[PDB]
Amino acid sequence: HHHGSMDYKRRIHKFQAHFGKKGFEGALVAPGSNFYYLTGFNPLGTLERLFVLILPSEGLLTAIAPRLYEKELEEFNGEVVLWSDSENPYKIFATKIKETFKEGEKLLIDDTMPVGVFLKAKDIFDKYSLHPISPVISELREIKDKDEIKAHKKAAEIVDKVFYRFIEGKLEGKSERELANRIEYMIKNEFGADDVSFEPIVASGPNGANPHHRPSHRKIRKGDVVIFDYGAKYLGYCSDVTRTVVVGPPSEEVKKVYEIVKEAQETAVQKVAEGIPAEVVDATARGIISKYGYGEYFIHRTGHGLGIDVHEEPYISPGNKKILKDGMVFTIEPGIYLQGKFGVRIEDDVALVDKKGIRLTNADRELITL
Amino acid sequence: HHHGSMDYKRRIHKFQAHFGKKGFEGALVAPGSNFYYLTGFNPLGTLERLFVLILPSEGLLTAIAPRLYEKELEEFNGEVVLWSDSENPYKIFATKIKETFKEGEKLLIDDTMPVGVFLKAKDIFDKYSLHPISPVISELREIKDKDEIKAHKKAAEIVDKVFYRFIEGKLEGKSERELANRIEYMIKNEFGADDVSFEPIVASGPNGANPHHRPSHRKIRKGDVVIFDYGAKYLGYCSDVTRTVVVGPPSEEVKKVYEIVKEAQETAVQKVAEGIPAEVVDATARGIISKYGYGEYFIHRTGHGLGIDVHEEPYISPGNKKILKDGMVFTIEPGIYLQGKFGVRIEDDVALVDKKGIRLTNADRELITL
Repeated sequence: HHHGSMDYKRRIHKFQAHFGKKGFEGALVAPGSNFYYLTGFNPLGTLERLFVLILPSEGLLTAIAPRLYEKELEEFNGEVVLWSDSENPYKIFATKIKETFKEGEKLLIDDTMPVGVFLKAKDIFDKYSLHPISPVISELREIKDKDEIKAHKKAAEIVDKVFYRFIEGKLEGKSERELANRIEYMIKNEFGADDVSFEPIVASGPNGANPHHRPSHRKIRKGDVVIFDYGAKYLGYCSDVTRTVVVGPPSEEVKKVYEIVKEAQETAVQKVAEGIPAEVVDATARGIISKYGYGEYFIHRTGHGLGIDVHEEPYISPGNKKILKDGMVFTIEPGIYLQGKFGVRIEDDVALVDKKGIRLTNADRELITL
Repeated sequence: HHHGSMDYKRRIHKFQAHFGKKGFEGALVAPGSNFYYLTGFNPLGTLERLFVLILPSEGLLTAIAPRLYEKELEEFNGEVVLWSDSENPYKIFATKIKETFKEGEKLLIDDTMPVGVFLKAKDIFDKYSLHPISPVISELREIKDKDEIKAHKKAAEIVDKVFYRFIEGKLEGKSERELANRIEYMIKNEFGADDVSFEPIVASGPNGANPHHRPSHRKIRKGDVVIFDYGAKYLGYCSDVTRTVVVGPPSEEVKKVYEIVKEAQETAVQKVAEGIPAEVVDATARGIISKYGYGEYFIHRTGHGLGIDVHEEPYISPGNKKILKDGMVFTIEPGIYLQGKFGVRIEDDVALVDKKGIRLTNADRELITL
């Protein structure tokens, strides 16, 4: 059990034990993803306003924050140190550092801390050996607990329901922009839907050939293969689903390309188990697309991890030799992209639980005609 | 005339001349608002991926960017220096710095540059005297050119049209969350609407008493005073409109509170002229609310500047003695907030052009009953 929405204390300790083993005495966390990880909330718009968390080697956190964020920290299990605009926060921060960290020791610094804040606090930081937090904390975040996995599943359920309601309306004659905005709306009208993971991507026709396409003014017409890729956040955790359809009966190569991606995706997912290397899962979807002769058109990773961010560890990519372990959560999203013609991607979110890969997203993966 | 969508070259030069006078030899710009200012675009998701702009004292910009951002820089009038994942960008960055800046000279650093990038480049930065860019560049951004003022007006027009279509539907029985999401949608279905400035705020009933309220699950009912506050971006530039209504005939103190805010807002706007201090404009709306006895309930600045960000210079606040000048763009948004009862705010966007204050937003400012 734990008093927090999730178990933040168990993360703080795991983090402390972890950074302590690698030879660090403490960590400084700025608002962002790791702030969310350790506390469950994240403060917004702290431009050049000092909002920092000090994590000592033993004990709990201290927040030094602007007086204006008082209600956000009311129930914080730790030291809150408020500063008014008539005060110099960096004086307060120095005292805290000098009174906490020996001097000349190794500290971790949040990669997302603004340089602007770094500079004012140069007098303090000059005294220590500073290292990025990401190589340390990411080891923790890539292994999700049962509550996190439940947030992920919950975020995938919202996104599945959005798929079945969205394909029930008319898409013909409306634009990528308008459709993407219908999706956004629809996500935010599902119970439990925090917000979007990222702004919805709609790629129609030849536009679908570019993986990083941003939705344009192009109208959707009979003949288009139309890729939808969207996500939701649930308690801060992200889903990411891509499905691909057709307006009017599919023209023949469309059916073949699709079927190939369909087979590659579902077999890649089947490979997923504890103990197997990331690349071998990539090799599965890759081999299958290459075997049919399209290897030169599958132009990206099979997948990427999901979490508090949309892109995190682990990466299901050609090179990677990281063995997959229980708790890892990631996407399996192979695709085939034909310049000037069309594209097909199929994306599910997957979780490694009790040694085998579970599909968190489950929306119909067979080719629907519209 | 100018080749860019706006005049970026004239900003680079104004910036170079400005930072040069204050004794700096160059500036380093990370993706964000100032990047947009100087170039017209902004790259997204450059987590710990080095994407930096070097502005020397004379000449034009250099972009050092990830190979993956190639299309974004295709038409860049300057040096583009691409780096692959099989390359070390900080080696490339050192050479560029060593070959550009004398050493031991004063450089400007973007306040939004991540610390993570700062650290890898410590070998380089250790050699120079580093200062935040904001005190220098903000002097430029607070004075808008005619193209910028036109983006602002265009962003205010979209938001006015959203007001008249939104009050034509039923609000009763629907929640702050759902309404805020109807607004978001509606903004994005107007021609020219980039995106939102910020996510729409809907505050019904006693909820309206808190200025920084975030929309909740509370249903809107006959009897509520309902504040809507939303914005749009046009070519990257932001609007911000607040209007306030009532469901069913207003209950009497509601009419009085409103009328008072209505009078304060429009008179504050009338004060706006070149040559007058920011605080005196604040004193105008403040005095008027105090005169009727509500001074202790008007709990924030009259306004704040608008631009590429939603909050920038100038600030229409009690203390500020900055004289207002042509080109400044800002909000005039006084309010009265009654704990547990209700709130009323009226927000317009204003531009100082040819010595007098122009209202960019114009949606009906009188109390509508629903």
